[PDB]
Amino acid sequence: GSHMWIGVISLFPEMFKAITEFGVTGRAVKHNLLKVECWNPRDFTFDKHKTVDDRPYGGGPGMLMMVQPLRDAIHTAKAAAGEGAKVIYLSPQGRKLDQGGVTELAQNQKLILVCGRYEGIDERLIQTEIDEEWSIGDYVLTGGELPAMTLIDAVARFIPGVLGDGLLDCPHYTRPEVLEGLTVPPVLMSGHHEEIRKWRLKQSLQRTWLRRPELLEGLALTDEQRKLLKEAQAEHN
Amino acid sequence: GSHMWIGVISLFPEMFKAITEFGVTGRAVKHNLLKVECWNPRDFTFDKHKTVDDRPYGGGPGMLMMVQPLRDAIHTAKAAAGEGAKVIYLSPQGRKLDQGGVTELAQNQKLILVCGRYEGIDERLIQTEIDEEWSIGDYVLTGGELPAMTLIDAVARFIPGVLGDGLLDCPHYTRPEVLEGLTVPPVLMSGHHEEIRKWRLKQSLQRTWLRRPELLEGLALTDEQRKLLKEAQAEHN
Ligand SMILES: NC(=O)c1ccc(N[C@@H]2C[C@H](CO)[C@@H](O)C2)nc1
Ligand SMILES: NC(=O)c1ccc(N[C@@H]2C[C@H](CO)[C@@H](O)C2)nc1
Repeated sequence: GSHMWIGVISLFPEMFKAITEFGVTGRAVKHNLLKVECWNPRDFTFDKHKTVDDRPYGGGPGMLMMVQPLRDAIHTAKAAAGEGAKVIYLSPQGRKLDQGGVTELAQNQKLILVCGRYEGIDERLIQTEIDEEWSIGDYVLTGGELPAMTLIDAVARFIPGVLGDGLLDCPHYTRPEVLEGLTVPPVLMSGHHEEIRKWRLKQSLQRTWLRRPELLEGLALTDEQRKLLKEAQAEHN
Repeated sequence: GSHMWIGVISLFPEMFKAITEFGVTGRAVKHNLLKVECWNPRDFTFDKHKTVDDRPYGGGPGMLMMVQPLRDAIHTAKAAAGEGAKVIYLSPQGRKLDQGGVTELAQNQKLILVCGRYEGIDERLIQTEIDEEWSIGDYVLTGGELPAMTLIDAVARFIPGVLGDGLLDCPHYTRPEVLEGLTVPPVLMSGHHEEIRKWRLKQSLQRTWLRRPELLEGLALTDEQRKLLKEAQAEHN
């Protein structure tokens, strides 16, 4: 229906089995709600040893991805995607991914994800081949595959059929009623669906306030939310 | 030497092949610098259908991880790790991972990573079994496996043997000298190792300032850095 096609450029395409063969995303793939298609720059080399790295100009500790195989893989992905495909490069220098950012990306019917390895890719390929640079967080990884899979999983949840407000989640409880002396909050046992809703929202507001206060600043709280938060803050003091 | 052992609790242990069988982390594992050991709550069930989910008290859209199999898997991981193992739960409600946070976690010789599925896990298990809750970013995923692998990859880079300052990376260039009309910056061709160092640092400062200005506020710049940044800002204006 609103299905999604995701092209991936990667030296290690088999890593993507982690999302394509397991769990909710695995189901999404099997049911054709999500299509993940991989191209490997190694398949685009022509030398005997299938070389996919190259030396950086200016010297330096490491290597970069070799331009020609990577550029050719990217072109092959663009042609198979047709028009409308947004090309994304995953790196710490990119725009920081958050949930709003995920929902923005979810609007695309087609994405191509370029996963760098070694010390990265040539700056000119970013200029000429990449539409947007994104980061999943301010940390450095050995390759862009985990960030690419992270982004795929997050956008997948917005595809209709895949699944069944600015605050941290409330605590959840399941059997048994008592666990190491710790009891389930009575309200959750009450059946009072409206007290339960309010308790959960209050918990979310309190947790957000204690753990991630800056998140509250980006929000225009409803009257009910303002009240429950104030309550929570009174009880805390 | 300073090798690292990481226990993982997960309903989909095969996802971890993505890091254990490929690239730098795959090499780390083969060379015994990194050991990743998985326990699956499904192996700890006793009912005919190996049930690993359970209904949340208070009602709600989804399911939680069933307490008994998950708790038993966790206990089995703790006993195999011995003393000193820090137990981490991956979730959006956790402390936000960044590079400083990665280096802190890298100090642990033993970690146990608990990967939630469905709508999460019982709050009491977090209280009684989890030492620290961490998030890899402010977005929601179908499971904690990708965040756990993300954390493993990031800390792996700090294990000696695995590989070969608050700013975004500089641009890098490799062959060819001209690509779609775009030339490599002459300084990188000069061989002048000191001009190259300065150009790279200046680029990093400029990129950080333009893309992620808030990152500069957490830094005490050196005199050289202050100068190069000011230069960059003058040229920009
Ligand atoms: N936070 C992220 O999204 C992220 C992306 C990539 C990454 N590392 C890869 C390897 C390659 C060389 O660093 C470069 O292209 C990017 N680390 C972190
Ligand atoms: N940003 C993160 O580290 C992160 C962690 C987990 C996650 N989802 C899993 C599934 C499960 C139910 O939501 C819960 O335990 C956590 N999403 C994001």
